[PDB]
Amino acid sequence: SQLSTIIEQAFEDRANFTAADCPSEIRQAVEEAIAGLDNGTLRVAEKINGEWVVHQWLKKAVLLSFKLNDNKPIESCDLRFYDKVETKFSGWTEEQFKAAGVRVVPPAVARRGSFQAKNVVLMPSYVNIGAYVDEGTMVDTWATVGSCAQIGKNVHLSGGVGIGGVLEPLQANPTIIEDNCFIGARSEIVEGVIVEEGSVISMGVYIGQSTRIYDRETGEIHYGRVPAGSVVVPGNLPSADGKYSLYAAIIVKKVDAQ
Amino acid sequence: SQLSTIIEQAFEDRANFTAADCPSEIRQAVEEAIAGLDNGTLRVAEKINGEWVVHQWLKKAVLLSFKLNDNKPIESCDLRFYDKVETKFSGWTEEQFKAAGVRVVPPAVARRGSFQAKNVVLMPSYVNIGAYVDEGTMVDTWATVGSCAQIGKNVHLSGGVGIGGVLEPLQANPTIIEDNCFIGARSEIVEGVIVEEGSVISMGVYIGQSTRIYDRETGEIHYGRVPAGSVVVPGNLPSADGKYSLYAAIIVKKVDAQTSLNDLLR
Amino acid sequence: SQLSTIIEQAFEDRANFTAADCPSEIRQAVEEAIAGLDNGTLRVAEKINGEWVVHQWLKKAVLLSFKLNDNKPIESCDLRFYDKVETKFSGWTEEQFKAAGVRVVPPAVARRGSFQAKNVVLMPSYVNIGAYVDEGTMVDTWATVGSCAQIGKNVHLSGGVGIGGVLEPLQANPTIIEDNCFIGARSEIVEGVIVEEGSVISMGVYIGQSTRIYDRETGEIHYGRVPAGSVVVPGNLPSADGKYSLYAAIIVKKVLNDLL
Repeated sequence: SQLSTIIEQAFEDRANFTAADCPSEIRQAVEEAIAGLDNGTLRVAEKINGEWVVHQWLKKAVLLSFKLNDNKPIESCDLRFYDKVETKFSGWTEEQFKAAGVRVVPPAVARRGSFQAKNVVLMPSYVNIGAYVDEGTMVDTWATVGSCAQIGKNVHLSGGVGIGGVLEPLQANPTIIEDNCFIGARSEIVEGVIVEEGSVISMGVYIGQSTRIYDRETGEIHYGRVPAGSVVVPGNLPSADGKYSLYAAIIVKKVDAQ
Repeated sequence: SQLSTIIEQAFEDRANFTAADCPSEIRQAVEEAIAGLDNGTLRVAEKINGEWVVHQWLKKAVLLSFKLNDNKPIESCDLRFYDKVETKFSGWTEEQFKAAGVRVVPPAVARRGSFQAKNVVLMPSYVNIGAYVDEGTMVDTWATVGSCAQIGKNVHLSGGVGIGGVLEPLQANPTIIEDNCFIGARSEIVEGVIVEEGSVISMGVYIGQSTRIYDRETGEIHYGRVPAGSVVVPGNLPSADGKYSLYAAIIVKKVDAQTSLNDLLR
Repeated sequence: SQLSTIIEQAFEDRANFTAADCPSEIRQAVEEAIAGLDNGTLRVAEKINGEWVVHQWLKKAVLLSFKLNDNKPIESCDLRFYDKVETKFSGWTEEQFKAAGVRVVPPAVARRGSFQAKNVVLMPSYVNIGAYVDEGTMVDTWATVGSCAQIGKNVHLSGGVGIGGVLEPLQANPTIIEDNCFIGARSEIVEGVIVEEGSVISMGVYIGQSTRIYDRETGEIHYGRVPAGSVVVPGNLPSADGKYSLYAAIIVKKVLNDLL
């Protein structure tokens, strides 16, 4: 609340600071908020009484962190980069890596301001700022955890899986993968879609806000949400004339914990 | 003009010099064309009076730069590489970065000989040699702009998007994404297909030269070109017997100046 | 020959030594097998008189190298990592690279314990431990060769192609791409499926073990194996009611742009 209030008020008067002219009270709080997102003590969105709630002042902190830091050079011995977001693990000691319990397989990179819990294995992949990856989740090769995405415990994002980042609109739920979910390879969950815990997404399943998700047992079509324990494979739905088919996600069976 | 003619005659005589016994006259000209591709003053393909034109002599210069350079080790502090194409930003000063207006988000890599304009953001991704990326375009995570590809102004290549490189057929227009285009995630536009300005490609759309492109209003089938302002989602077309359907790209709407991504795809 | 038996008995009694209290007989042998997989003299699977055989003790050696090594920091000048598997080309001299005939395009990475043969081109991509990539094969941008996967001679893995890794169950043939195959972009061949030589997979084809493979001329549905010289495109099969269609891989011909 005391830190939260300084962030929100700084965001209201944000057309008055640059990376050069900004009072150090505001830099300290934004730096304080990024640090909290980075070690998981803060999170962009959490589940309160079964509903995911977005904490906008942390999205505002992330935006302010862009406003107040210019691009600086980032140097590999022969490769160079240029960005305003530090990488998460730069300058980390060996004692720090051991303590976090996260395996960062080269060339994996996470942005500072994202959280990975103990026993997360980052294969070559990318985790963007504001994301939270919970204990025991495997991020496989060339997978992407987008900004502010919330990934549950013991989640498997198979290779080439993209979890779409949602930063703006400030009122928007980020993309959420709940506990014990398997996302098959080359799949893409974007635009704030929620996959409820225990689901099994086959390979090649693309789910956005416009993506129709057909329940082949009920015939009902819902959007933006994969119900818990769904087994979702890619398919198509025919048109009225049967001259073409449009893409759809098909729920083919349902399974509780046991 | 004098350089255009110089490259071509040496390309005809490429069977007479190698990376070692190349006259330093030949090495200086390729670097000038490579340098021009890298800062955007030359481009493998440009649009002239509404028609896209390929400058084959620039494809020939790129090929020659492969012949005249051997592989050299490339050193990150603990990871090693080995290639004959320099990366674009090695040795770049902070002043060079500032002036170019390009964000290179680590571990993004572009090869030297490609161009990115101001306000281009390269998320972790690869831009290959001979490609041109114009003002304000977002190249997202694990995207690929292949060799000689031309990406327009204010384009969004979503994550996992592949723009296939076209070098081999010298006479072919490379793959072109025209201005104000959205390419959704895990999509692939290859083999010189053209996407005309203002189009909106949903996730999971693969378009090559062989790919059927179905206009659901007209019944027309296009190849190699997405007409301007098309909204394309992936779909299927039934076979003659209806025992199966084969992959196809479906045009489901057409628009003028209407740009909502998520409601425009429903 | 004597080395294979040392690995297997260490694997059978692996609940009795750790990375700290490990007898040097067992650690010396696991390192010898990792060394051998890296230069191609050993392979997790090879083709013998037309039959592919898996050498399970090499899968067991790979596991032990995970067991016997802790995570260490891995540093680029400004980027840092933390892992127990070393990089393949780390510390390689310029003469070492020249000798191997592999181009490693930055930022491509292979893990130590994997093999790439002459005239293999690694675009930015990943090769996992235990995989074998044979002479003249092109691995394109953001492609993945999973662990123990065997890729044949003169194969093209297009951009974004994933070849699925198989480590456990030990008796499993890994994922195998046979000689002279073209895998189109955004494709995924996983779970030990074999693609027989001369096949052509279009863009956007996903093949796991559960994936239906429809031969549109015979009407027969095959699983887990692509017959040699097949041309495979992505498609759909209708359900009994025709209210929907589900994913399947369709064979449209058997034998470059004219094929698909």
